[PDB]
Amino acid sequence: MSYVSGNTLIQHAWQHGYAIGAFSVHNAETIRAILLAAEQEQAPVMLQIGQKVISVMGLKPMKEMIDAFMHDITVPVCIHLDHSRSFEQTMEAVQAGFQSVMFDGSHLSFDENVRITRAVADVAHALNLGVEGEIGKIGGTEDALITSCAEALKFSELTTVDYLAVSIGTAHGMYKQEPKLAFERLQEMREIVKKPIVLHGGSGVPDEQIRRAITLGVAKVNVDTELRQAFTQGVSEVLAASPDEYVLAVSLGRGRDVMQQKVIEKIRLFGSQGQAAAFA
Amino acid sequence: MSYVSGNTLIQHAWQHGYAIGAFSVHNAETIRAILLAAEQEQAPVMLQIGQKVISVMGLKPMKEMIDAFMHDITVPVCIHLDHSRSFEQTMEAVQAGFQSVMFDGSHLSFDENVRITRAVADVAHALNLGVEGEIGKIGGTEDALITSCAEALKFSELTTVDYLAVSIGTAHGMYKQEPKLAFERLQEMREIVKKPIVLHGGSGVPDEQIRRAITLGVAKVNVDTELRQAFTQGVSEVLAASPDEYVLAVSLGRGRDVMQQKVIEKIRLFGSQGQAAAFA
Amino acid sequence: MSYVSGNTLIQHAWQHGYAIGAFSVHNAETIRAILLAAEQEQAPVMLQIGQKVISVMGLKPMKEMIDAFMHDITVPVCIHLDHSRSFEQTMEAVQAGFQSVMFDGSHLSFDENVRITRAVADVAHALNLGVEGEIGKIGGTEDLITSCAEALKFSELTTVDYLAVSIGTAHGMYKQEPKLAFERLQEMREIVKKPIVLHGGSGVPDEQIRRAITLGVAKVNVDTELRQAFTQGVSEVLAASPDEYVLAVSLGRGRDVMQQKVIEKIRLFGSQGQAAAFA
Amino acid sequence: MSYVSGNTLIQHAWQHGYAIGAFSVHNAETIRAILLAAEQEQAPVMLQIGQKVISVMGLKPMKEMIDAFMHDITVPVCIHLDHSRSFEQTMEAVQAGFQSVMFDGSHLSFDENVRITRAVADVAHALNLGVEGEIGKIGGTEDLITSCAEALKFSELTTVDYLAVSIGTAHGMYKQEPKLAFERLQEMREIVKKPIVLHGGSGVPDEQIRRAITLGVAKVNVDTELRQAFTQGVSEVLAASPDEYVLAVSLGRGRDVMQQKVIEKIRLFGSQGQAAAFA
Ligand SMILES: O=C(COP(=O)(O)O)[C@@H](O)[C@H](O)[C@H](O)CS(=O)(=O)O
Ligand SMILES: O=C(COP(=O)(O)O)[C@@H](O)[C@H](O)[C@H](O)CS(=O)(=O)O
Ligand SMILES: O=C(COP(=O)(O)O)[C@@H](O)[C@H](O)[C@H](O)CS(=O)(=O)O
Ligand SMILES: O=C(COP(=O)(O)O)[C@@H](O)[C@H](O)[C@H](O)CS(=O)(=O)O
Ligand code: NA
Ligand code: NA
Ligand code: NA
Ligand code: NA
Ligand SMILES: [Zn+2]
Ligand SMILES: [Zn+2]
Ligand SMILES: [Zn+2]
Ligand SMILES: [Zn+2]
Repeated sequence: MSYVSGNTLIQHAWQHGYAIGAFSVHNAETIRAILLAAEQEQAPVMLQIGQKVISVMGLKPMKEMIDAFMHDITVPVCIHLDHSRSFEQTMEAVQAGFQSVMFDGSHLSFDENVRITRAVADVAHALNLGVEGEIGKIGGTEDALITSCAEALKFSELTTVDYLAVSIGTAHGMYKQEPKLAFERLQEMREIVKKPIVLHGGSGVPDEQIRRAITLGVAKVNVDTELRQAFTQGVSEVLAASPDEYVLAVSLGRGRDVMQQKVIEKIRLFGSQGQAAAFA
Repeated sequence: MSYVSGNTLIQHAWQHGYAIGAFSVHNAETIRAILLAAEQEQAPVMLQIGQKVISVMGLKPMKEMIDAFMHDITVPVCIHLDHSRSFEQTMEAVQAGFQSVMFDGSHLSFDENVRITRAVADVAHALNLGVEGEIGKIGGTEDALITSCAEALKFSELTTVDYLAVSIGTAHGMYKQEPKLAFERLQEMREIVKKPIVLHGGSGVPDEQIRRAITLGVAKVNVDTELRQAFTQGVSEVLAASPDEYVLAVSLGRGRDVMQQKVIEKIRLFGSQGQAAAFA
Repeated sequence: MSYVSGNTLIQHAWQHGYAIGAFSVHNAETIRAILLAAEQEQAPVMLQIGQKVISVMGLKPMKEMIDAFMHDITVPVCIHLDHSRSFEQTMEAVQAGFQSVMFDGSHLSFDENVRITRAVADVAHALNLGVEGEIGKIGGTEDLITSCAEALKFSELTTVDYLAVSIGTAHGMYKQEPKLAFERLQEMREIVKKPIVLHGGSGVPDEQIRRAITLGVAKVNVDTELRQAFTQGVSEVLAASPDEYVLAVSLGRGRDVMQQKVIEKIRLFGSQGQAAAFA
Repeated sequence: MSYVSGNTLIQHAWQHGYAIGAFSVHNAETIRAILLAAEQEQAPVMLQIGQKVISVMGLKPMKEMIDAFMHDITVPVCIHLDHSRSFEQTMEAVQAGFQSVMFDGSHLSFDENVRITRAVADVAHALNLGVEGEIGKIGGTEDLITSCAEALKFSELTTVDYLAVSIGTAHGMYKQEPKLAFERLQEMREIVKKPIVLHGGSGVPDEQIRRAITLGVAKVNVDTELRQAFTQGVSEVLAASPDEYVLAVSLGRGRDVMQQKVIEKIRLFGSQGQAAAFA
């Protein structure tokens, strides 16, 4: 299997001014869409297993499903636990052979966030897998919110996370108003924190703002909603036109194909196309 | 894992006048729908991997996906290769640890069908997995067709198949005209062939004809199209009502739930509910 | 697989006045000897993978070898990492699916021992596997006693599930007969109130083992004496027939004599028949 | 894993005037000896799992043990079932993911041998693994030659990829020096035109091996001589120190001496460096 530490991927992206796309998976077709995109683009990629799919499918089953679809894949892949709020769940992903974990202590006090994140990072460092933490809440779309540079620095130094999620103008879900990222804040963090930044709420952010953020040290861009939209739209083109089309290979296949093209588009936006060669 | 030879399942069904449902799988949600149904019904079940899903997902990946979803399953499960027209493909399923295989030589001459089916059966017998063969073409829905008792007997004795697919009034797909099964022919085969019969084209056959066929020795009923219809209808209830519902857990979840209820209905039709206790 | 948390095994032993034998494995035959013994005795067992076998065979290979021999085994089995002096190595055992780990910080300062042992314990608790730590050096026989207060403090700060302490044993063939610190064990039974692990279990007189178990020893580590038994079995064959090249015969005999030693230890420990308690 | 069809290995050897060594495994140390040898020599190798080790350790466990030791191996490896006299057992090896099988019908009538061997070969061809059959009994040394016409007929009716024939070898330690039937091998090279398997390869003089390989022997089976080497290594340690209980030392030495024997056989066979041809 071509599985690689998320730290190896993110640091290479960070050092060369591109980003790794971190694409949320939900089932078989979504896994295949992402992997086929990465393989086509000769790009390293992260597949994110988050809280919702863990509640529906289970953590270990989703890991095993990825494994089952890796047989023909040659590009660097990293399975990443997204938005974990439990030390136990994060350790379960470690035990199941994930290449990256996010412990999201962002709803905890500063001190508790630090304590658990550091514990998770010490395990990740020991086993050469990536660790992500978050300082500052990032909510849903449905000035004060922005993470300070000093807070990011202190959190970063106390936890030793490999890559850091901060609050910089994004939110999860379909954007009601177009977001405007805190570019000055990203630049400060690049100079002072000096760690790869993770952009949460990557779906629906204008392309130009993504490209700029990446030049300022965003090295991981999380995308979920926009892929689910693409998948759903592909399914709809089929079932709306032919409600009695019962061949799942056709209806879900189209969802898969449309999602694949979205993932290709994101890989290219992020600058990660061709970068598989850097890891061979 | 609670995996059991398809021969053990089918013979028990045959000996006690019920049938094992053989439910075609296509992806993660369809697997889960079938397994959750079987577990709820305390029923033995077959999961069929056929030609279409092998072309989309691959043979080994689908096997591995089933494995990944078996963690919480206690009822007897048998993974079955459906409609294989290649000795190689059938041997690949054997190598991948299937519990049952169908080599479908029905488009070959009688002698070639016999030759390859026998070869497949000798391997199946050696490894204690189920083997299914077919004599007589069963086409699509879109007197002469009916398999003779003598042909079924000769094929059966030359091949040593464990369970036998024959042409008895069904066809694959959505029925244009309601089918009428060849009940007299089934009764002859029960008395003379004396092997469990497999009913292909089980989707959309009237319940009463299914129940009667089972009393005449049909012990495996294959169902695919009707489950795909149920899955598709569940997805449609969601996406038609809310085209912008992008939570796959909701849209595909509903497909999964509606398919699960169809599978429950089929298990009960077939008489296999509660029969897990017979194998504990 | 019939794999069980080391904590489940040890707590049950501790509550019921018996001990789990923790038998060191080295290769295929030694694994099978221990498993065949446990199955015969219907006993829960720990198989210990320690530093020596990790250097020779590798951590993950030895884990996978145990897995390969578990096909016909029904009794509770716990794979346990022995004498780990590295957080990394201990995390590797966790990642490879061990059911128990010992982080042995006994060569570190009290504070460092506590710090790393606690980190290890938090991971073990999260994943429902056993954690063992050690306070007090336990050396070799070729070459003292842990205080009750130190054992208590270490135990409460680390949250280990079972605790190795220095109570008069040593690793290796004993030159002189050991005498266990029974008074100290008894204090610990009342004050520390955790299952105790006895290191250096090889060659300890049976009656001292039985008494130690009543005072709260719930895990007894045995390695040298099994390797002696294995080596003696091989010798009976090769000394008698130097040209006996059938390994099934020479190493088979090592395996059989080792199996009987393991049976003897299981029965000494009181763990025979106890598989029933965990079904 | 660097696992390769036995047919790919043997055909390449046959085409290039060398042979693949087929080394019998018995346990962890013997597996590692063979693999470490192959890796050192950058040689393709077969590891043979035969009847004895199946009775002691089990077919699937030995397969899984090899898997566990392949983590650091880069050279072509083929796991091969040796001396199977059962269609069921041969199918079990196929199901467990072996890269080559021998169905040995040599104690059956010609017709039965053909029937079962052909059935086995059809499965092997379907799954791209090697198939070996045998025509002519090959016995033991403690206790003849296959005709060219019989070898041809058997070969054409079974479609085996490589063929074991009776050409003057026997299993075990040779009492008297063997003399291979070189004239008969040479006939077969021109007429049968299939890679030949040499059973009873232990103790065959080096020069006779080299000549046999030029006449189309492309697989040489070696077991007894490796078990001798392993046993001699163990003896050097236990005879000198009966109380040496460190298995890493006693069995380690067996492993080291066996490794050197395997290196010697690889080089004899001409397979050193040949890993390059398959990358
Ligand atoms: O931060 C993210 C990007 O968000 P958008 O795609 O909406 O822009 C992801 O990492 C999601 O937050 C994730 O879907 C929630 S769960 O853990 O998967 O349940
Ligand atoms: O015989 C069957 C029942 O048919 P219906 O469900 O239409 O009534 C199945 O066994 C199918 O024939 C199968 O879907 C084709 S493939 O091999 O899966 O591609
Ligand atoms: O403590 C033990 C008992 O010692 P005895 O058998 O001599 O009485 C074991 O747990 C050993 O200490 C172990 O062999 C060392 S290593 O880690 O396996 O290298
Ligand atoms: O043919 C062989 C070479 O014999 P020598 O090493 O004595 O020369 C091997 O293939 C053996 O025949 C094998 O040990 C028997 S078993 O099947 O492993 O029990
Ligand atoms: Na968003
Ligand atoms: Na139908
Ligand atoms: Na000792
Ligand atoms: Na010989
Ligand atoms: Zn997020
Ligand atoms: Zn059909
Ligand atoms: Zn010790
Ligand atoms: Zn032989």
